[PDB]
Parts: sequence; C-alpha cells; structure tokens
Amino acid sequence: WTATSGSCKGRCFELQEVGPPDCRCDNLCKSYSSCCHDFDELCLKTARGWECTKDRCGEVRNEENACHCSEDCLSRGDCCTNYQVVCKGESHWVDDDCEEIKVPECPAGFVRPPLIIFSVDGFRASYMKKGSKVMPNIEKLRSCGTHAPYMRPVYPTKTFPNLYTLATGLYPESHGIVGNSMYDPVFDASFHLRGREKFNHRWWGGQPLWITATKQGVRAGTFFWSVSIPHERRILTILQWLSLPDNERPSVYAFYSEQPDFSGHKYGPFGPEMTNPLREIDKTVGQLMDGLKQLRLHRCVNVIFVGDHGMEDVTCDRTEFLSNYLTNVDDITLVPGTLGRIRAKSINNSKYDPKTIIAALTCKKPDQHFKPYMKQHLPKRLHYANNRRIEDIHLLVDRRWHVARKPLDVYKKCFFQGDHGFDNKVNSMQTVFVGYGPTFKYRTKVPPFENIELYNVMCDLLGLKPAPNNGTHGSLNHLLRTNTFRPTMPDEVSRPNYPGIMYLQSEFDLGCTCDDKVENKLEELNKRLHTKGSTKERHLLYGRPAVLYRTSYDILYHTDFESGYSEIFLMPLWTSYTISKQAEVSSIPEHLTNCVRPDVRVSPGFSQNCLAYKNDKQMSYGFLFPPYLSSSPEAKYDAFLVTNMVPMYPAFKRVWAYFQRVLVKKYASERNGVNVISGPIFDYNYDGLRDTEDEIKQYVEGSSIPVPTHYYSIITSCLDFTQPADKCDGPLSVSSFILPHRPDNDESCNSSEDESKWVEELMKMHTARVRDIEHLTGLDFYRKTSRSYSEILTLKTYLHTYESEI
Ligand SMILES: *[C@@H]1O[C@H](CO)[C@@H](O[C@@H]2O[C@H](CO)[C@@H](O[C@@H]3O[C@H](CO[C@H]4O[C@H](CO)[C@@H](O)[C@H](O[C@H]5O[C@H](CO)[C@@H](O)[C@H](O)[C@@H]5O[C@H]5O[C@H](CO)[C@@H](O)[C@H](O)[C@@H]5O)[C@@H]4O)[C@@H](O)[C@H](O[C@H]4O[C@H](CO)[C@@H](O)[C@H](O)[C@@H]4O[C@H]4O[C@H](CO)[C@@H](O)[C@H](O)[C@@H]4O)[C@@H]3O)[C@H](O)[C@H]2NC(C)=O)[C@H](O)[C@H]1NC(C)=O
Ligand SMILES: CC(C)(C)OC(=O)N1CCN2C(=O)c3cc(-c4ccc(Cl)cc4F)ccc3NC(=O)[C@H]2C1
Ligand SMILES: [Ca+2]
Ligand SMILES: [Cl-]
Ligand SMILES: [Zn+2]
Ligand SMILES: [Zn+2]
Repeated sequence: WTATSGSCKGRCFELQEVGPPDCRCDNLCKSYSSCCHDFDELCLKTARGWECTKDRCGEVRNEENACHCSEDCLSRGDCCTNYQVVCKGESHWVDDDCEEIKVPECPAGFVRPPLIIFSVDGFRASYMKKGSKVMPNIEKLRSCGTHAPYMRPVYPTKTFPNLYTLATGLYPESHGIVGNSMYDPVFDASFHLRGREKFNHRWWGGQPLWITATKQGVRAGTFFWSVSIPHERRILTILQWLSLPDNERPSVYAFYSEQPDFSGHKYGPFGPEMTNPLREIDKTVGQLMDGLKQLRLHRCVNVIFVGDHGMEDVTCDRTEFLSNYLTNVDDITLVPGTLGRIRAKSINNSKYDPKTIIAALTCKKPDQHFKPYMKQHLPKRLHYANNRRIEDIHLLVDRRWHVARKPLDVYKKCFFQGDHGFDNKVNSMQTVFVGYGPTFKYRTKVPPFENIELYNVMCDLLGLKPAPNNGTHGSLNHLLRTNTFRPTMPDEVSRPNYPGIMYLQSEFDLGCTCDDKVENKLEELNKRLHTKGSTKERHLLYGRPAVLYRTSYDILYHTDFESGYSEIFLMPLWTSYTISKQAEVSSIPEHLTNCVRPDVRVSPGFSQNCLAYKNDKQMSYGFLFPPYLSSSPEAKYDAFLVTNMVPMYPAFKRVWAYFQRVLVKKYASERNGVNVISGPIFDYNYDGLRDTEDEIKQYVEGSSIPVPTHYYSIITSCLDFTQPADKCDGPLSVSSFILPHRPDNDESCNSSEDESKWVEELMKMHTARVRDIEHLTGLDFYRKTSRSYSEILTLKTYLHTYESEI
C-alpha cells in the first residue's frame, strides 16, 4: 500500500523526494506508484497545444492551459517557447547569425554558466552530415560550437551501459551496468529493461554527475523522465526550473530523447521513415533554444548535444544459432543479440566444461558470423572482464548480425531492421558530440574521442571535483575556451640503477651457448660509448618512461637499443629502439641461431637461464629488440644477451617474428622511420591494471621467470611524415597494441596459412591506447618532448582503429 492522496498543487516537478507513505510530484512517482491523486490533473496539462498563435497574445491567464501567451507569462516563467516570436515579433534562434560568445552573458543571480545535457538515443554519427538538411538547429550548434566528427561509445554499445558511463566516466566493468540484461550470481537476481529489479540501487556503482554535484553543493535537475511525459513538457519543466529563485535553481540539467533509437530498431539506420524522427528532435532543440533566448540565457548556458550509440542494419534472417554448433544446447543459458554471453544452465553440474563449449564454437563454419572468447582473452581495449556479472564465455558478433540459442527464440520470444551493441570501434556504432556555449570554443573541430572522457569535463564546467574515474583529466582541455584543470605528470617513484661491467663470464652457469669468441684501437672506444649511452637520443626520443611503483631496475645501453631491466621479473619492462626508413633487414646467421650470452652488467642471481627453457617443452623464448634489425654484424651480438630475452609460446613466436621481421620495416617505410617500445604485461586477474610480484600465477617450469599474459608495442613517428621519426619538429603520431600471449592461434581461423594472411588482422583487432598500456605496466611515457602536456595526454588516449572514414 501507499496512502497517496495529498496534493501536488504548487509542487509540480519538485526537486526533493518526500517521506512515504506520502504522495510525490516528481518523475519517479509514476514508476513507484506514489504520485498524488491530482498529479495527472495538475502536473501534466495539455490544453491548447504547445505553441502560441496570433490570436492568443496578451490573453486572460487560464491556469488549465499547457503553456501561456499572456502578459505575465515571462514573469511566471511558463510561456510557450514561441511566445516572443508570435506576440513580440522576435526571430527564432536558428534564424540569427551566430556571433562568438567571448564571455558569459548571464542575468544577475547567476553565479556560473548552467549546463544542459541534451541526450539523444541511437543517434548515429553519420546523421550530422546525412540529415543536415532537415536539422537546421542542430546544424547551427555543430557549426558554431565545438564538435567532434564522432564520439566513441563503450562496449557493449547498448543504451543503459552507455548512459551510465556518460554519467560516471567509468567503464561498464567498473560501474556495474554491463548490459541491458544481467545476472548477478551473488544476488541470484536478474536485471532487465522490463520490471522492478533495476530500481534497486545495488546494481548501480560509481558516482554519477548528479550525485557528484549534490554532494558538493550544486543543485541538479532530473536525469529520469517517464516515457509518458511528452517532450514539450520536459522542456517547459527545464525552463520553469531556470526561472526559480537563485538558492532554489539547479545548475545542471538533463533532457533525454528515446528517438531516433526507437525508430531505428524498426526501420534501420537509414530507412525513409527516419526523416521525421530527425525532424522531431530538431524542433525540440528549437524549442529549448527559443526558451533560453526568452529568459536571456542563450549566451549564458553551456549545451551538450550527445548520443549514447549508433545503429546498424540487422534483420532476423542474419541470426546464427548455437543449436547448429552444439548438441548439448539445453545445458547453457545465453544472453542473446548483437553480443553473446554464456554460462551453465545449472550450478549443480560440475561436468560443465567451458573448454568443450569454446572448442565447439571455434572456426566450425567458413562463414562464421561470431567468435568465441573466454572474457580474459577479449581485446583489452574493450575493458570487458573484471565484474562477476560478465559471464566467462563471450561472443563477439559480426556487425549486421545476431546470435541466438535456438530458432524458437527468434519467432516466438519478423519485426525489426536495426540494432546496436557491437564492438565499439565499428563505424556504425559511433555517435555524436557537440558543445555550445561561453565555456566551449568557437567554430572549432576536434579529433574523435571516447565517451568515458566527458565526466571530467562536465565537472570542470560546473566547478566540481570529479570522483575517481577512467577518463584522463586534461586530455579534452582543447575543447574549452578556459580550463579549470592544469594537468601535471605523476612523479617517478623508482629511480634506476646504471650498472657497469661487474661480473666475469665464468661466474655464470646459465646453460647457454654462443659462437662469439672470434672478433682494435679504433673500434674499442667506439662501442665503449654505446654501452655508456652516446646514442641515447637516437633510440630513446621522448625520455625514459617513469616507473610509478616501488621496484628495483637497471638501465642498459646498446648500439641499437636501450632497455629498462627488472631485477624482480628477470626481464625488461620496456625496450626502446628507432628504425629509420633507410634501415635494412638481415637474417640470423647459421652459427648464431642458438646464441644466448650472459650480460656482464647484471648478476647470475638476477638473470634468466637457458636450462629452464630446455626443461619446458611448452615454452620457448623470443627477444624484445629484434636481431633481424641489428645495424651491423658486430651490433647483432647485443640482441642475444640474456637480458633481451623473454618467454614465448611457439605459437606466439609466429606472430612475434612476423611483426619484428616484416611489419616493423614496413611501418618505417610508410611513416618515415619509427620508434618502437616493446615490453611484457602481467595481468592474470584481468582488472586491466599491472599485477604485483606476489600475484604471478605462471612461471617457466622450475624457474622464477614469470610468464607474461600479454606483449605490447608503442609505435611513434612524426605526424608530418616528410620529417623522419628521429628529427620531428612538431606533433607526433602513434599506434599501439596489446597481443594476448596464448599457447595456440585458435583465435585466427586462418592461422595455418602464411603469417601474411592473418597476423596483421590479429594485431589490428588488439589495437590499444598508450593509456591502456600505462595502466597495465605502471609506466609513464612521453616525459620529454617539445609538446604541451595536454597535447600529450590527447596523444595517449588515441586509438588507431583501422576503420575507413565514417
Ligand atoms: C577505472 O576507474 C576506477 C575508479 O577509479 C578503478 O576502479 C577502482 O580500483 C581500485 C583498485 O581495484 C578499487 O579500490 C579498492 O576499493 C575497496 C573499497 O571498495 C568499495 O568502495 C569504493 C569507494 O567508494 C567503491 O567505489 C567500490 O564500489 C565497487 O563495489 C560495489 C559493490 O561491490 C559496486 O557497486 C561498484 O560497481 C564497484 O564494483 C567494482 O569494483 C569492485 C572492487 O571494488 C570489483 O570487484 C567489481 O568488479 C567492480 O568493477 C566499493 O564499494 C578497498 O577496500 C580496496 O582496498 C583493498 O585493496 C588494496 C590493494 O590491496 C589496499 O590498498 C587495501 O589494503 C585493501 O586491502 C584489502 O583487500 C585486499 C583485496 O581483497 C586484500 O589484499 C587485503 O587482505 C585487504 O583485505 C581497494 O582500494 C576501487 O574500488 C575501484 N573503484 C571502482 C568504482 O570500481 C578502475 O580500476 C579503473 N579501471 C582501469 C582499467 O584503470
Ligand atoms: C529510473 C532508474 C532506472 C531507477 O534509474 C534512473 O533513474 N537512472 C539510471 C541512470 N541514468 C543515466 O545513466 C542517464 C544518463 C544520462 C546522461 C546522458 C548524457 C550525458 Cl553527457 C550524461 C548523462 F548522465 C541521461 C539519461 C539517463 N537516464 C536515467 O534513467 C538516469 C537515472
Ligand atoms: Ca591486474
Ligand atoms: Cl545485453
Ligand atoms: Zn540507446
Ligand atoms: Zn536501441
């Protein structure tokens, strides 16, 4: 029960939640069955429409009307948004030439520029050019404010996961909303778009914008609107709130539209029936902007126009069914659609074996429109593993496709031509961002960015201190006229050692051999200087990376490379080298194929040994700086030092050798030299963060040599490619990857062919931001450049997608 029969009179859309069992007069009361008897009557008026007409101007105030055209209307703060246009001969906001907003132009009482979030659902990024003829208001915001060509959602590209990421600056794995449908195995409860479970606060983690504001003394408008409340009402409600007295008036507001997503599901992203939903949205933006112009706020408010995700062509006939792959289809549960998630049907069966499930789903059809992963082996750029609500088995589905359990689920559980939720680098999933206001720049285009980054920015605009999030604060400073935030480099925690020659050959008993005895007054002081760092500014162009945790490590210098060697992990944390466009590839000579040499700078005790790799049949080794790319036969001996050595599965050595022998030189060709930094990553617990010495779960058999989970590389050159990588005067260009280090190549269905048909496709799939690598290594790159630090934080958030132009 709820004794809900008090009044809403004078309380229509109040900002507080009053104590039960009283009656409420806010957006959630409809959802909670808690509204006052008169709520509909008073708080949802519709009489006479939403627009003034020439025969209403200066009328008798009739309280029952939806909005007003009377003389007192501006004072009451409740006119129809076109009241000035009809009754006072003022022009629409779209019709005015935009004039730069050099300073905020706010009425008295207004301490700071308000922020209005205008969020639109399923608004595909290509709509801004393709629908530009039927969206004159939106086009003005875009062209006069600050806009990206598109904005990147988070995976899965679904509604609830994206709205709450916008709200928090968190990955879905961190905020807890990992899909529109979820099973928590500890709650033993399910979360769905339909029903009541979603109303409990235990699902929603992190701290969203409106809570962050509240706790810091900034009043917030609503971020939930009933579907039944028409969009015209939503706007007048926001405009009413802006009219309130100073100490009652919120600083941050939200408007949400269900369109164009609701139609895109029925008609597909470009159906002819899509023109009217785009017409609708542009009117609502017109109404808001005319409304702000009325109350003198259109040169004072910051507006964000933003989408949750895009929309792809998807139909029933493009459904892959699991019952065509698995005999035991009734011992699994599947979360279906544009992404697949599998768990056991019953916890009782300990016979349920994820390995057999994955084996049956791997490369079984030449056409296969999905690929199975254990969640820990998904690309790290999706950050979709670390939550108990994400099932162990995941299916990445091809764009334009679906997966289901059995055919009966499709025709009795065709009505649709659109869907979304695919991999977040897929063009059709990209969405929009426009910023318009005093605090944004004027007629400015910025590079595409991720939606995780907007939390920090909306905090700046409101003078708040952002709760801990996954954005990189400072990386979007270039969108703003003036910044609240001045970013600074983290301090180095561990300074390196610089060992000289301290050990004799005969002190080592590592089980390694090499043909290196056969070998001057000229050349001895030449290669002396290389071990002392004479060519440090050739192979290490942006400073040594900084180690941001407490450890024990050595810098080691060579003619062709320089490395950060960990005494704790017995292998380098990072290896840096520059391959110029002129450089040549050469082969490993017959006598040096088994060559591994002790390093006289590093002790036998803090060194790897050949014996452990001999003992381990499953485990061979590779090298971080590639022998193939040695600058001279004399130099090559450096590449074989035991301190350049890393553990690698034979299967992985195939991917690695082809990267080192073919791809590095080809990049150097295209990019006018490249500088590469490569290293191991240890993330056994898949939280996306480096693992400490006492979290290692795998060692090369009988050794203390830890086994990396991934291997990374960062590849940097000059954005103006007419300048060589190592003599670049301005901005830089980068691409990176995080290869999973796996004992098989089951992920690449074509792997039995030559490496040239598959390896590059694999690396493309595991593309990465420098910032992802920093989280996983505890390192900090690009310490010493000529570029501003804001420009460097942008560089670090960059992701090279290998998609063609939108
Ligand atoms: C993206 O950004 C986010 C935010 O910055 C990063 O996530 C943070 O990472 C931290 C490191 O993992 C983590 O810090 C821990 O916090 C513990 C307290 O946790 C609660 O309080 C915070 C603060 O309000 C709150 O945010 C948390 O919310 C989580 O949990 C609730 C309910 O369960 C969820 O509703 C919510 O969605 C969120 O879940 C997420 O995080 C949990 C873990 O917290 C995951 O399991 C989920 O999958 C989900 O992603 C909590 O309510 C604190 O107690 C910890 O301190 C222990 O550990 C450290 C390190 O050893 C140490 O300093 C302490 O001594 C202490 O040790 C004790 O526990 C150890 C482990 O069992 C053990 O070794 C000892 O024996 C001790 O008993 C710890 O500091 C922080 O909570 C999250 N924040 C969020 C919001 O997720 C994220 O990493 C970033 N991602 C990337 C890729 O960079
Ligand atoms: C109603 C119930 C399901 C109980 O939960 C709620 O009320 N929420 C659940 C969480 N939430 C959201 O994440 C949410 C975010 C946005 C949003 C959009 C863009 C930008 Cl730049 C920032 C944002 F914040 C818009 C609309 C929205 N819609 C909601 O519904 C609210 C409140
Ligand atoms: Ca980790
Ligand atoms: Cl889902
Ligand atoms: Zn959506
Ligand atoms: Zn949708």
